Amino acid sequence: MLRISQEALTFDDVLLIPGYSEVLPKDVSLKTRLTRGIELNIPLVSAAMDTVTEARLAIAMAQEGGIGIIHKNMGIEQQAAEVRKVKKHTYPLASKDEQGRLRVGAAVGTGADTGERVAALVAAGVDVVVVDTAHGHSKGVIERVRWVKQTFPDVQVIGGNIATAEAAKALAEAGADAVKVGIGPGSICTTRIVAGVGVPQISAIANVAAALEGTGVPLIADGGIRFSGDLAKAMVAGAYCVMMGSMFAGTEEAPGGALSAIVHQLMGGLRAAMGYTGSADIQQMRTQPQFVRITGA
Amino acid sequence: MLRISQEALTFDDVLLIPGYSEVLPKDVSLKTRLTRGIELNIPLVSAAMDTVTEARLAIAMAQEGGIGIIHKNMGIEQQAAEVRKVKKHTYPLASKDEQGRLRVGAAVGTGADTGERVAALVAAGVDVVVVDTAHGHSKGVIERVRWVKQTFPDVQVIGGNIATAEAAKALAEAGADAVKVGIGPGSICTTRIVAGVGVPQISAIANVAAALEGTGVPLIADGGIRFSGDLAKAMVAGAYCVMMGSMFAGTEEAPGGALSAIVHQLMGGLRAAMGYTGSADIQQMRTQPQFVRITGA
Amino acid sequence: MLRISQEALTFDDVLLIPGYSEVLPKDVSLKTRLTRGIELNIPLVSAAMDTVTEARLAIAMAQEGGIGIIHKNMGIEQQAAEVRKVKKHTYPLASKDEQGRLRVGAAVGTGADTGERVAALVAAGVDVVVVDTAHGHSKGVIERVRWVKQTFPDVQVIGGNIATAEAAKALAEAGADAVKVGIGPGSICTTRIVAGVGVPQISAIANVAAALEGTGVPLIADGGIRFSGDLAKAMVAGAYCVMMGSMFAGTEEAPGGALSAIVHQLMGGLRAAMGYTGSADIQQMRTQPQFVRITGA
Amino acid sequence: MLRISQEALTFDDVLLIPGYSEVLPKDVSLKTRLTRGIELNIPLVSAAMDTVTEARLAIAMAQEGGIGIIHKNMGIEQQAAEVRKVKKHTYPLASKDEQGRLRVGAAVGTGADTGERVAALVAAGVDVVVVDTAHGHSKGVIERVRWVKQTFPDVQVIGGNIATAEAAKALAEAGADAVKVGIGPGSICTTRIVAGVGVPQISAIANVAAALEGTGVPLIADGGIRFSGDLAKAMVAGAYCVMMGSMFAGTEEAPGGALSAIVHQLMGGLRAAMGYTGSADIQQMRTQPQFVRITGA
Ligand SMILES: O=c1[nH]cnc2c1ncn2[C@@H]1O[C@H](COP(=O)(O)O)[C@@H](O)[C@H]1O
Ligand SMILES: O=c1[nH]cnc2c1ncn2[C@@H]1O[C@H](COP(=O)(O)O)[C@@H](O)[C@H]1O
Ligand SMILES: O=c1[nH]cnc2c1ncn2[C@@H]1O[C@H](COP(=O)(O)O)[C@@H](O)[C@H]1O
Ligand SMILES: O=c1[nH]cnc2c1ncn2[C@@H]1O[C@H](COP(=O)(O)O)[C@@H](O)[C@H]1O
Ligand SMILES: [Mg+2]
Ligand SMILES: [Mg+2]
Ligand SMILES: [Mg+2]
Ligand SMILES: [Mg+2]
Ligand SMILES: [Mg+2]
Ligand SMILES: [Mg+2]
Ligand SMILES: [Mg+2]
Ligand SMILES: [Mg+2]
Repeated sequence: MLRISQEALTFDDVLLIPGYSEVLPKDVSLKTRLTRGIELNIPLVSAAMDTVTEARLAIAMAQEGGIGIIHKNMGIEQQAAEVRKVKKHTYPLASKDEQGRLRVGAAVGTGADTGERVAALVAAGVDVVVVDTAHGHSKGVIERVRWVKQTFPDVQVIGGNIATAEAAKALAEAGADAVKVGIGPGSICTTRIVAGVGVPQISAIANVAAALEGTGVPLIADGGIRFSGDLAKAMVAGAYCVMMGSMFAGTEEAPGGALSAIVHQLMGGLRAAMGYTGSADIQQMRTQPQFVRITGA
Repeated sequence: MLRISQEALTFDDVLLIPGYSEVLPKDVSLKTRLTRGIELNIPLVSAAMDTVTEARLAIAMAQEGGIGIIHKNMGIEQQAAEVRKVKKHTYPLASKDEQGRLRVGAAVGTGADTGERVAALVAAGVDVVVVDTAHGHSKGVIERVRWVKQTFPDVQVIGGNIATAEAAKALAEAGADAVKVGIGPGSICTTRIVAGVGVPQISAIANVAAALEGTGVPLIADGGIRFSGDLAKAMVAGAYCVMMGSMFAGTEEAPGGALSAIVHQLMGGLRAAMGYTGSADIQQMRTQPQFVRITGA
Repeated sequence: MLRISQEALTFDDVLLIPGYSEVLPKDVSLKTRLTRGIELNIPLVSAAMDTVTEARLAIAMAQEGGIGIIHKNMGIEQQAAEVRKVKKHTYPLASKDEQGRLRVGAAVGTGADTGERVAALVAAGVDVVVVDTAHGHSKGVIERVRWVKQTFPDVQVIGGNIATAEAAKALAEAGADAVKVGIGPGSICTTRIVAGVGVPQISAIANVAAALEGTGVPLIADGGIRFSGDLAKAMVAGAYCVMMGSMFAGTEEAPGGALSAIVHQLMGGLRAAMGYTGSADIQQMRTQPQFVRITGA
Repeated sequence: MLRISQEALTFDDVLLIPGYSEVLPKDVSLKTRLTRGIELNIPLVSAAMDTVTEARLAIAMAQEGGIGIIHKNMGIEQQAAEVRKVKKHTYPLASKDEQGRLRVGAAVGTGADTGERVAALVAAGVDVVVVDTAHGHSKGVIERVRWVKQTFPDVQVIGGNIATAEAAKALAEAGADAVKVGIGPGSICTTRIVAGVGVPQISAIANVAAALEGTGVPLIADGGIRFSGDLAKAMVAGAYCVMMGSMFAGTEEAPGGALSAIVHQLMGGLRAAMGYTGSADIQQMRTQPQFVRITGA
């Protein structure tokens, strides 16, 4: 009578099966979407962590073809200033808005300052507001996502974090332009030890991807990626892109080597996986390849 | 032809799935029952171990809104004296009887001294007698539970330890006001190594909770809890409250830091779990949230 | 298309479920059978290993109520002499033949000396001949078992080692008075590493016990027992008794503390298990209690 | 909605079940095929690695009754010269062509030099060309296999590496005389860590063997074998022979003890497994014995 919904799988539970391939790793397309309205040339997002993303690293992420989410452990005036630095800043893949400015995102919470914070970020020219808490399937987050969409209809909004189909549907209904997936996997996050709560990330991604199929709402896989192999698996489970934190934290660009080298490795691995599965682009990678389930052995 | 009843799960086999939430962790209700007749403001009980509960720690447990079970590795006269110390002793959550005295429990076994021991404890004003052995699904325990209920009808009686539906039904039929669950999990208890006997505690709790549904008989989860996360899982599997031993053993109040700090952490974690699952009170937490099963990976 | 017969379980895969109990550990019966014709007061046999059983330890085993199998890494004349020492040697449980002599067994192989070896052992008064090789489901062993039964009908004969129902039936048909179970589990035996061959011992025991049900042919569980808990599980899976090697190897009685202390511990644990399962005797222990299957966690 | 094809098993997931046996290990036949046209007296192939197979070790492998595949991390002229050394070189089991010359194979890739490389190797008298890449289920490999078969019909050709039924069928259709199985298991190969790609080798072998049943196309198990036990399991899963790399790398014969000692051990273990399963020859070993699946425990 124990209420078990399903067996749920993490990265180490699965491997990608090779499939017939004609397109070499160097030739596949990595283009994807962050949100309904924002495209990325690589499926990489940097985390809204105070050890990872401020203006310097967000500029670098945008130049690489991804995007950075400025963390919110700072005052409103400073966070707006971080956004302005990016917006005012050869990188052929660079993520840019219609005015040719580098794209940037910024995190907000649900606390008392949120309305004022969102307004300041929008005024600073932020491309996307990320309503970002430990539990996105909540009145607080869902209300705030709807408020941002209704109040600032010209900005993109992301809600998270979630790990279920029901949560995905709730955020989509609130007007989210993308959802962020990950409850438990944050490299350690002591969510499992302290609250006993979590959903293994491969299942979490797949369940959200299935819920959002046909909606046009992207999903971002946030947490638990240690190697480029995990990144490839996240994509095949259905993620549109992956958010990384601690792997970027030691870099020259992160707050007190080069980020470019880590990005190159990560995308090298993803390209290798696409070659193995015969996936010519991200849409194929998300929808066609298969996994095998493996044992502890 | 190997006689396997089921696959049985322990704490590390499962995680709680987040659900829609509106009530913040700080605002949920932790009120529950220890027995048919005894309510607790927090779902915490201290173990009847000689390294854990004598009068000092039992007083502290009652003040925190839980209860202590005085251990029985002492003479009858001393155990009665321990009970009197608690009964004769701002704590707004304090567990108190109808006379405004702090509640306390006391353990007895099945040996020759039991009748005299029970009589002395009852005379000392004990709120609940815990008939407490390694194997509660036994003639000795079931007979003693019935005897206490028939002889001292105004005292509460707990029987344990058990790990099966059949055992739960047997104790309920004997007149138990609550049952205590745990064969194997006692942090090590060498029951598994020496006798090869045990039932993984999440399954044990769920099986007992199902057997007792609609009876009004609470069940206490005893053993194996290392982190607040385990406590949350125990509740969702169906426990009314949790008994802890070794985690309290190092405290200022335990027999030769403060117990309050550990209680605060444990309840903090439970509150976090209730927030994640959208459980506003313990009755909801016990009956509504779901688990995912996870692999070793 | 991989040819997998079943999932097979070892000791650590299972735990015994407690059942209603009235008979205390100190009061249960440990009496069992080694073979069709030989009874034992405890379900313990010492291994035919040159670090475990020569006359000294076999005498001690018989006195304890079990039996020793003299190893065969010695000349025929010495092995007969070892047997004579036991046969010619307060121990109320002692295993004795109809003449009041301590019982003893002796191992033989399938090599050229076997006929002469068996004849010498029988002449020396051996109670049971153990035809003992790494692979008992073989022409060599099955032929030798039939030969011993036809040539020396008044001696008991054991064949092994086996791990399948088919093998059990083959030895029973050859006239074996008991079969010995264990391919792989010998504490390390590098059978799994070198040949990739083995059957997890709990499944091996259960499969053999099912094959032999109603035949009157006992089965001996040989190998892999590290703790008294494993011994209890072996019995509930269907073993009539257990053979131990390395656990006895360090003892005062084994070839270059007391064996009695280890026997006392092992039987103490088995008694505890019988108490937990409510098994009053070995026949009940073999046939009534249930297991739960558990995870790595 | 996670796209999982199957649960897939590796060596440590399974054990061989003993079966009725009459043929001793020393008496079983180890004869098998490398390709449609090439027979081997033992089922052993050395890897095309620059730490494993050049002329010296390939000569030794052929003398032992197996074959070596000369690695391709060298110029065309040197690789042809390596082949000539073997072709121009008591060993009763020696692998020889119709002219009495030791057999040898050589690896090629898919790069620009392949046509010229293949021509030079064929002119040098190579017995088999191995079109050898990380992903054999690819346009590059399948095209090259067909080209070699159509251009040099008198040479044997192997394609690999693959891990699926579909891939096996594709190579067979291209004209491959054998396929090589292994994506992931190469002792570490960081294919799993970097690309997240792989198929546990026991399942990979069985799936390919099933696809090729009745075609006359052999399959070679390449990678992941640490012990002779793994070798036996690979055969029973359906491999015709096994390719080994790192285990040979430290030997006197490998590029900067004796290879013979390692071969003797490996075949000793395989012989032991055939004895346990009652397999008199390789065809029996491949098709008749069964596995049990085992747990982490
Ligand atoms: O201080 C924190 N608060 C909340 N979430 C965090 C914090 N640090 C890391 N995380 C989570 O963990 C993710 C990073 O995971 P990582 O790539 O494994 O380091 C973030 O994007 C967040 O979702
Ligand atoms: O000395 C003992 N005898 C019997 N049970 C014990 C003893 N010590 C601990 N336990 C059990 O283990 C539980 C404590 O588990 P813990 O919270 O993991 O330390 C107790 O409530 C008892 O059920
Ligand atoms: O040298 C040996 N040859 C064959 N079998 C052995 C040898 N040593 C131990 N065994 C096996 O392993 C069993 C002992 O297992 P143990 O109680 O785990 O030490 C023996 O009864 C034998 O079945
Ligand atoms: O440098 C390499 N490139 C490609 N494959 C390799 C390399 N080294 C080892 N392998 C693979 O790993 C196999 C050897 O596996 P091993 O017997 O476990 O050492 C080779 O036959 C190859 O399939
Ligand atoms: Mg900073
Ligand atoms: Mg700073
Ligand atoms: Mg004391
Ligand atoms: Mg004291
Ligand atoms: Mg000796
Ligand atoms: Mg000696
Ligand atoms: Mg070289
Ligand atoms: Mg060299």
